[PDB]
Amino acid sequence: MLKQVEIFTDGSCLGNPGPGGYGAILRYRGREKTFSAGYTRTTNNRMQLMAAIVALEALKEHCEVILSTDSQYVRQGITQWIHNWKKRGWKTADKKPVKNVDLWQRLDAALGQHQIKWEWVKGHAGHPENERCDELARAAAMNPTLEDTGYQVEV
Repeated sequence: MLKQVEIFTDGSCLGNPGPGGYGAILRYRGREKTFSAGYTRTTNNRMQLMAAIVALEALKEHCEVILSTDSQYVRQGITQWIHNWKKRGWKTADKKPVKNVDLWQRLDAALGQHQIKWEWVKGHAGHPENERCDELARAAAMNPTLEDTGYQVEV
């Protein structure tokens, strides 16, 4: 029984936009939960936020989490942008809504409930679970069944 909740995530997309999917591994309580779903029209960035959202949202109490991902988009969001965006009412310098604001807000709310330690791995030097996430993400992208409702070529 691990003392820290462990989460691994990855997202894939075949176009911009294109069919895509995500893979997330969660080690909580005594289980290993695997989440994966494919969406008909989406982006790689949206899938990599979705992966994180789905796993965090599975936790029903406040926890100590270690989240591992090679996603540069999540990393940049987390370490360079989120703080600025909150201060600015989730707007860009030109006063428009941030792209993927729907997912960033959704993720932020899930993050707000836990104590998080981020582990930014390099693509070629992940753990076995990061590789399995990639495989899941790719597999779901080829068999899309959901609609990515917050997607817009727009804002």
